[PDB]
Amino acid sequence: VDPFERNKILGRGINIGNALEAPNEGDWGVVIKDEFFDIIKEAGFSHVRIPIRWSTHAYAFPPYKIMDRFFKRVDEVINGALKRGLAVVINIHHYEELMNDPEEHKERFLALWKQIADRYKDYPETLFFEILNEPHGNLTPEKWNELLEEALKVIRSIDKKHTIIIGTAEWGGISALEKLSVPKWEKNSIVTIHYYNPFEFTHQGAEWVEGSEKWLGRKWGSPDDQKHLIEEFNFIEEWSKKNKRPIYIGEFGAYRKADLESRIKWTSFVVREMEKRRWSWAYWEFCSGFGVYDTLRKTWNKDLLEALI
Ligand code: NI
Ligand code: NI
Ligand code: NI
Ligand code: NI
Ligand code: NI
Repeated sequence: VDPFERNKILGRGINIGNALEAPNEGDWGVVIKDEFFDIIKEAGFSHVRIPIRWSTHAYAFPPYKIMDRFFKRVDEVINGALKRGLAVVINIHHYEELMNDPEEHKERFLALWKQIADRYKDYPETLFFEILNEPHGNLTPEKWNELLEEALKVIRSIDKKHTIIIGTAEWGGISALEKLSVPKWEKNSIVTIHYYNPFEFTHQGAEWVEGSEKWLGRKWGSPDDQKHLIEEFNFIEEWSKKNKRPIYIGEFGAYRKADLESRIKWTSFVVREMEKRRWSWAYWEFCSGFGVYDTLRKTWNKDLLEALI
């Protein structure tokens, strides 16, 4: 299998967030309606990324069994998307104890991946396995290198067909990319990066971010703006060429509080620069605080959808 061809198949996408990665689906404002897949496919997207919180739906002690009821729900989400001809990225996302206590939670994490790989091993090749969303905290770059290799071994003992998606430590951005090590023996993986630069721009006024109001009225689109973003993407590209790993920008987006123009400029510029590099990508996110589709009103944000598609 050619991971670069798989990365093309992945192509352009959107996160369905604040859904299955909450403690329970619906706790953070989104429930994944089957209808979403028609809406997303009709808009021109190639895939969906489904953040999933397995840790709150599995037993705490060995054999760490994932609940039947939750597996059936995930089946339903995956198959709903596949049915529209969309590719699907599933992950483990918000395993909070793992980030803080990797030494204890490694065993449970790997048992989760054994179960997941086993259940979906015969699913279409348009399903992608993303090991872990944004490794951070006590799960350092070195420890992530250790964990991801063990995850690869566990998954590969079960499934050698599906493409695996591997993120970076220190919250999944470009800072820890140079530290990232993918075993040479693994030949069907895509590296994922989450891009929100400039952070002060994209997160201006972000309520969950400390002192973010200091950045309100921040604009983007200037020409140093463009030089810098191009430079940061050149770094990613270079690493990609040197290591021969395809790239997936699994998350990117600018908060609402950002002005709609600069928002448009930033979004359309990021998109065009990613597509120059043949990178797959997923906008964060479908319908929440960074949402481009209002689910109550059933309307797309036309300006932003145009920037994306
Ligand atoms: Ni349950
Ligand atoms: Ni060391
Ligand atoms: Ni963020
Ligand atoms: Ni500042
Ligand atoms: Ni307009």
